Amino acid sequence: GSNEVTLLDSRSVQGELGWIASPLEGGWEEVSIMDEKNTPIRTYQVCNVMEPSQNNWLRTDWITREGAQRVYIEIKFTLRDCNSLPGVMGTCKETFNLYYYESDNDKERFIRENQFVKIDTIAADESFTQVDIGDRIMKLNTEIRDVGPLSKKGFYLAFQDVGACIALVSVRVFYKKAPLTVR
Repeated sequence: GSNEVTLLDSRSVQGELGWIASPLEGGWEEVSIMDEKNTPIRTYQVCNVMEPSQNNWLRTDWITREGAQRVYIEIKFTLRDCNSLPGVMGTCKETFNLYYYESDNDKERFIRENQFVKIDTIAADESFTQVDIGDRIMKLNTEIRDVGPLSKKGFYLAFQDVGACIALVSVRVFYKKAPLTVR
């Protein structure tokens, strides 16, 4: 810990996180690809633009909130630019939906509480970096988001894909101190 340390990374863990979500089949899939490192890492890719309406429900575990009203999280994903696709079809979504899940340690499971809530829309660009890789991910997309509704607790990421081609590159969480010491 020279300066700051990360909460948890999908690559840092490598092993399963406790996934328990996915469509019937063809949608989200677990495939290992080559990363900047020699050793391969477990990733996920979901590409299906043959019918807009699919509501791919994906859950992410291994997360925790901090004191700060909110926390810092960085998700890395790669999607196939339809603009680069010569005659893709014209039925591909160029947007994503991010949701969260919060709850108490042990009180009750109210429909209101359980009722998830979207965070914001994430899409390629914004912070796209060009890396010389031979795996596939030619256009990496990085999105910075935060979450910290329920002060009591509750930390869970949720992904939703609808007729869109996007893959997960990596994910990391980190805490930041917005309120600095001011006397």
